[PDB]
Amino acid sequence: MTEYKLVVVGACGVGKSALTIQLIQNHFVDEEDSYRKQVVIDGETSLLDILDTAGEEYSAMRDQYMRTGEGFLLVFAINNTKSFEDIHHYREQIKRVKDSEDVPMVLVGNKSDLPSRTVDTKQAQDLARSYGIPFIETSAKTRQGVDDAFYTLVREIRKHKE
Ligand SMILES: Nc1nc2c(ncn2[C@@H]2O[C@H](COP(=O)(O)OP(=O)(O)O)[C@@H](O)[C@H]2O)c(=O)[nH]1
Repeated sequence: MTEYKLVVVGACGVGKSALTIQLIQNHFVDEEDSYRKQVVIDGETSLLDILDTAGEEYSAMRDQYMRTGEGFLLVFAINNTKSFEDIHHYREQIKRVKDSEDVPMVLVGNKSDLPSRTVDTKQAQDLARSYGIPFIETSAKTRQGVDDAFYTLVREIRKHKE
């Protein structure tokens, strides 16, 4: 059974936990930072071991997951300009800890269901293009893009491993 260690990074409140809950537990409440579940992606049974982190008290565990993380979701919220601005910092942090320019990553613009938008889709597409990674628009509330975000990351890890 293939195992993938995934890390979901981004500013506080962008919906990292909400995205992961929706993926793993299939629900959303508008009111756990680690998850572990087996799913089937493209017919391959895959154990996902996931950490959600903004960069929290358990720094040692964070450093471990950053070092061993095989793929990263870089999450911002479409109604949070600062969270979009923070993405570069998170990506640079990952590249440094992993000592590599070729780390599987997906850019995720969450809260796509909300009518308040301050980050344009073109801005995000442009940034992802510069990084050479996929961009996926998501909503943890409506499930838009959720499986696609995580499964695309798993596919980016596979591309990296072979
Ligand atoms: N409308 C909407 N609210 C969301 C979405 N994702 C998260 N939230 C809400 O945003 C707030 C912060 O989410 P949370 O998962 O705790 O963010 P985290 O700090 O990145 O883990 C919560 O009130 C969530 O219900 C989304 O896609 N749409």
